[PDB]
Amino acid sequence: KHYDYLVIGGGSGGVASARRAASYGAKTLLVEAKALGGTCVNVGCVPKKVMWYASDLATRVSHANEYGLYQNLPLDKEHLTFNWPEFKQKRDAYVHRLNGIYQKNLEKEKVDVVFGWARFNKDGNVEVQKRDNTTEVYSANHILVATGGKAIFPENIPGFELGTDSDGFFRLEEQPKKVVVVGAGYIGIELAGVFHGLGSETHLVIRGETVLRKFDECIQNTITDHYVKEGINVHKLSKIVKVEKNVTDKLKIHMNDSKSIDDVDELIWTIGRKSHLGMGSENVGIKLNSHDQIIADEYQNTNVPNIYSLGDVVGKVELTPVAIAAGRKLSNRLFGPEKFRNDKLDYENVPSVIFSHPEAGSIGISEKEAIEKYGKENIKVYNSKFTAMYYAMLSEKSPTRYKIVCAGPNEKVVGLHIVGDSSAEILQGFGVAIKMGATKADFDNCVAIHPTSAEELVTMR
Amino acid sequence: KHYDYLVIGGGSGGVASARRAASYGAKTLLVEAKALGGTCVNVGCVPKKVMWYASDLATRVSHANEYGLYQNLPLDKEHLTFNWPEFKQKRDAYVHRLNGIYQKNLEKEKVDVVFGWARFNKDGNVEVQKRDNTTEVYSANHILVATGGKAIFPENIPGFELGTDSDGFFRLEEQPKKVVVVGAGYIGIELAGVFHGLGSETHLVIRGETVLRKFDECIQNTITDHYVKEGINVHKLSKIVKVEKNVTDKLKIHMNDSKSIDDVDELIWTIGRKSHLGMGSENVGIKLNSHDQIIADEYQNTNVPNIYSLGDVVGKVELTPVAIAAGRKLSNRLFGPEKFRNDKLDYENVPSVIFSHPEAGSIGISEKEAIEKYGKENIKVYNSKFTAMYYAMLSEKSPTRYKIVCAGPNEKVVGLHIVGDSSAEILQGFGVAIKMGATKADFDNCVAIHPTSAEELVTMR
Ligand SMILES: Cc1cc2nc3c(=O)[nH]c(=O)nc-3n(C[C@H](O)[C@H](O)[C@H](O)COP(=O)(O)OP(=O)(O)OC[C@H]3O[C@@H](n4cnc5c(N)ncnc54)[C@H](O)[C@@H]3O)c2cc1C
Ligand SMILES: Cc1cc2nc3c(=O)[nH]c(=O)nc-3n(C[C@H](O)[C@H](O)[C@H](O)COP(=O)(O)OP(=O)(O)OC[C@H]3O[C@@H](n4cnc5c(N)ncnc54)[C@H](O)[C@@H]3O)c2cc1C
Ligand SMILES: *SC[C@H](NC(=O)CC[C@H](N)C(=O)O)C(=O)NCC(=O)O
Ligand SMILES: *SC[C@H](NC(=O)CC[C@H](N)C(=O)O)C(=O)NCC(=O)O
Ligand SMILES: *[C@@H]1O[C@H](CO)[C@@H](O)[C@H](O)[C@H]1NC(C)=O
Ligand SMILES: *[C@@H]1O[C@H](CO)[C@@H](O)[C@H](O)[C@H]1NC(C)=O
Repeated sequence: KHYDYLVIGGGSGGVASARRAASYGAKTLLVEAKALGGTCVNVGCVPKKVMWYASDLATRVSHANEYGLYQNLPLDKEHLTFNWPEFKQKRDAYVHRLNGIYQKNLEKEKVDVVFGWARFNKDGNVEVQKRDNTTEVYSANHILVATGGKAIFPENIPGFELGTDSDGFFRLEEQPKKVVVVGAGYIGIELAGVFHGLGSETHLVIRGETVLRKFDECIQNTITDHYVKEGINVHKLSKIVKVEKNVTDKLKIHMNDSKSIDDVDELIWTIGRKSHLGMGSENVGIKLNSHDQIIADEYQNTNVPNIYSLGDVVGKVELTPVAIAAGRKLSNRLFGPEKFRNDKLDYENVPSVIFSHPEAGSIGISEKEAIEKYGKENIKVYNSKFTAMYYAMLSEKSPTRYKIVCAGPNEKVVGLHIVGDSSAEILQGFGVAIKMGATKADFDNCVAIHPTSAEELVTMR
Repeated sequence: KHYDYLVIGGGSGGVASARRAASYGAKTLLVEAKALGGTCVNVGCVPKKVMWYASDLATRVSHANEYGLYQNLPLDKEHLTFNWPEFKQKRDAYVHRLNGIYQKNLEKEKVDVVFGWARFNKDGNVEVQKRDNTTEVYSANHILVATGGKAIFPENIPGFELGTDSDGFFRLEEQPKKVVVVGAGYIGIELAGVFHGLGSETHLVIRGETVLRKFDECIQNTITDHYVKEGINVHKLSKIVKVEKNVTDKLKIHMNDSKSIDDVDELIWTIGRKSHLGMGSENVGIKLNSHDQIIADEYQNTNVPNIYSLGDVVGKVELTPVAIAAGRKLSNRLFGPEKFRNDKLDYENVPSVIFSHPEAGSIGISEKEAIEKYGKENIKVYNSKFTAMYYAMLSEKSPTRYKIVCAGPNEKVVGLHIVGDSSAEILQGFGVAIKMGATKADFDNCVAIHPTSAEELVTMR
C-alpha cells in the first residue's frame, strides 16, 4: 500500500533510480506496463546495435577475398544473404534474457515490481491496472515519472498509417527488399545504414540537403556524402506528401517535388519522438510545456511537491546514460547521505554517438555554435582527413574526419566531432578530458599510439 | 659537404627530426642505408598491423553464419584459406608506396637524402659509402644518431641459426603450416596471434607462466589464458636448448624439460632487440652502457658535444611515436625559436598497445609497481570483467578486462590497463586525461556512451 519511493516507468531512468533508492534503504515500488529495460533494451540501443553488428559484418565479409581469405568462395555483394527471420529470433532471445536479468536484479535489490498501467488519481495516489486484472491503489512519499517517449507520426499525411516507426522496425519478421526511411535524425540514419548493409535497396527522405542537422556540419556532410556514395538513395529537399497501397501490396511514396518511389515494401517514419504521457498527470497538476513534455528543474523536480521527472518524458538530452545518471543522482539527493543534498546531473558536454556506417561521435558544440557564442575571432578549428590503414588492402574506401573546435586564447576544446571507424569507442576517453577542461595543448600532451585512428587526435595542424 | 644538421638513420626518429629541423631553416642531411621509414614502416608497426587486419578478418568471417550471413557457404575454421603469397605482394606494394611518399616529402621539405652506410671518422666527420659506389665525407654542426635496433639471436643455442627474427617473418613468401615463436614480448605475442588467426598450427615458447611480463598481471593472465583457450600452444616454464633439421626439411625443437615440438616448418626468435651500432661511435668517443646501448641524457645529448641520440638505439620506451616526438623536440631545441630551448620529451605515462587477439592497452604503472611505490594502504584498484555485446549472438566468446590503478586519497589514476576488442582505439583519449592528472572522480565525471565497451571505464566498482 505505502512506499517511500514509487517509480512510474521501468526504463533506463526508472530502473536506475529505483535501484539507487533501494540501495539506501527505501521501500520502493517500480511500475512497468510492458518490459523492464524500457526503450533502450527492448526497441532501442540494444537491438539496434545487434542489428548494427550484423550489417557491419556483412560489409566486412565483402573485404575478405581481397584480404586473401576464402578465395574459392564468392564473398561479394552479389552473393550476400541474410537470414532475417532466424536472426530476429536470436535478437529477441537476447532481449528476453536481459528482461529476466533486470527482473532478477530488482528482486535481489529489494525493489517491488508491478506490471500494469500506472496513473495518478485525484487524491494524489497511483492506481495501477494490473496484468493479473486487479487494480491496486498505492501511496508514496516520493514519486518519479520516467515514462519515456514514443515515435511521432505525420498524421497530416494521407496514407501515413501505411508506414511504421522504429518499434515497427524491430517487429519486422522478414527483410524488406525496398525500404524508405524518413527523417534525418540519428535513429533513421542508423536504421538506413543497417538496411543497406544487409542488402535492402534503401531510401532515406530528408527535408534539407544534409542528414543529422543537429550535429556539426562535418558530421552532416561526411555521412550524407558517404551514404549517397555507398548506395543509400538520399532524397534531399524532400517531403512525403502522400502514401498509397498498390494492386502487389507495395507502397508508392509521393513527394512534393513530384517525384515518387514505387514498389516499396516498407516505410518507416523516424521523424522525432514525443513525451509518453499516459498517466493521470492532470489529476496532480503536473505542468507540461508547449511540446507536451513534462517540465522539470535542474533537480528533476516537477512543479508538484514530491513528484519528479527525468529522461525522455522531459526530453532533455534523450540518451540512456543520461536518464540513468539523472535517476541515480535524484536518488542520492532524496535518500542518500547528507553530502548528496544538491546532487544533480550536468547536461552539458555529454558525448553521443551515431551508429551509422561509418560510425560518428560528437561532444560539445559545433563550429557554428562556437562562433555564435564566442565570436569568430576567438574560435580556432583543427581538422584532419584521412583513410584508415585498414582500407590500404582494399579498393573500397571509407572516410575518417576529425574536427576539434577551440575557443579563447588557451584554445579550450569546446567541441570534438568525429567520423570514421572506431569513433564510438574512441570518444569516451576524450570526453573525460573535455570534462576536465582540456585545451588543445592537453590533447597534444599525450604521446600517440601507433598505428591507430585515435592517434590523429593528439597530433593535429 | 657541410650541413647544419646531419641525421644518421632514416627511421621514425631520424625522419621526424630531420623534417622538423629543416622546417626551421637548417641545411639538413639524412643518411639511410636501406629504406626510409625504418623499422616501423618496413618491418614493424605498418606491415604487422596489415597482417593483423587479415587475421582479424579471418576470425570475423567465422562469425558471419551465426550472424545470419552467407548461410549457404561454409564459413568455418575448416574451410579457412589464406592466399599468403598474394597478400604478401600487396603488403609489400603498400610499404614500397610509403617509402616513395617519404622520399617525396623529404625532398619537398628540403632535406637532402643520401642512401648509404654512415660512419664516424677520426676527424669527427661522417663518411658515407653509397650506392653510387662513391663514398663522400660530410661535416655538420649537429649530428643525430638514430640507427634503431635489431633482433637478438640466442647464439648460445645449437641450431639457433635455423630460426629467424621478425624481419624474417616479413620475408616469408609462403605460410608455414606449423610455426614456433619464442619470447613473451609484445612482438612475438602479436605474431603468434596473426599466425593462429590465419590458420597455422601456432606454438609460443616462454620462460615463465605468463606472456607479456613487462605489463600488469591483468594483461598477462588474460592474454595468456585466451591464447591457450584459442588453440595457441603456449609452452610455459620452457626454454629451447637445441634445434635440428630432419631429412623432410622440417625442424625439431628440443626443450629443457625434455619435451619436444617436431615437424616445425618455421621458427622465429622474438626474444628482444639490441641497439644497432656499427657506425664509427668509437672514433668519436660516444659512451655506451653495459647493454651496448648509446647513452643519452634527458635532452638526447650523448656525452659528445654536438652529437645527439634517441629512439631504439638508446632504448628508452621503444615505440615509434616516442622517437618521433623526441626527434621533433630535439629539433625544436636546436633550431627552433627561443621558446623551445629546454624542450624535451616526457617519457612517463606513454600509452602503448599490443595487437594480440584480443588487443590490449596499457599506460602508467602496474598494480604491483603502485603498491611498491606508494604502499598498499594508498592504492585502490577498480576492476571490470565482461563480454562485449558483439558476442551475444555467438557461441564463441572473447574477454574484456579493465583495471584502473589509483594512488593517494584523491585516487589519482596512476595506471590504466585494458584487454578486449577496441582497446587499441579506446586508450588514447584516456591517455590525454591521465596526462592531465585525472583522478577516478574525473573518469566518473563524463557521462557514458551506450552501448560501447569504453563506457565501462567511466562507470566502475
Ligand atoms: C531506435 C532507438 C535507438 C536508440 N539508441 C540509443 C543508443 O544507442 N544509446 C543511447 O544512449 N540511447 C539510445 N536511444 C535512446 C534511449 O532509448 C532513451 O533515451 C532511453 O530509453 C530513455 O529512458 P527513460 O527511462 O527516459 O524511458 P524509457 O527507457 O523509454 O522507458 C520508459 C518506460 O515507461 C513505461 N511506461 C510508460 N508509461 C507507463 C505507465 N503509465 N505505467 C507503467 N509504465 C509505463 C514504458 O513501458 C517504458 O518501459 C535509442 C532510442 C531509440 C528509439
Ligand atoms: C615487429 C615490430 C613491430 C612493431 N610495432 C610497433 C607498433 O605497432 N607501434 C609502435 O609505436 N612501435 C612498434 N614497433 C617499434 C618501432 O618500430 C620502433 O620503436 C621504431 O621504429 C624506432 O625508430 P628509430 O628511429 O629509433 O629507429 P628505426 O625506425 O629502427 O630506424 C633506424 C634506421 O637507421 C638505419 N641505419 C642504421 N645504421 C645506419 C647507418 N650506419 N647508416 C645509415 N643508416 C643506418 C636503419 O636502416 C633504419 O632505417 C615495432 C617494432 C618491431 C620490430
Ligand atoms: S568533415 C570536413 C570538415 N567540414 C566542415 O567542417 C564543414 C563545416 C561547416 N561547413 C561550417 O559550419 O562552416 C572540414 O574539415 N572542412 C575543412 C574545410 O576546409 O572545408
Ligand atoms: S584481468 C582480471 C584481473 N586480474 C589481475 O589483476 C591479476 C593480477 C595478478 N594475478 C596479481 O595480482 O597477482 C582482476 O580483475 N583481478 C581482480 C582481483 O581482485 O585481483
Ligand atoms: C519540398 O519540401 C522541401 C522540404 O521543406 C522543400 O525544401 C522543397 O523546396 C519543396 N519542394 C518544392 C516545393 O518544390
Ligand atoms: C626450464 O627453463 C625454465 C626457464 O628458465 C625454468 O623455469 C624451468 O624450471 C626449466 N625446467 C627445468 C625442468 O629445468
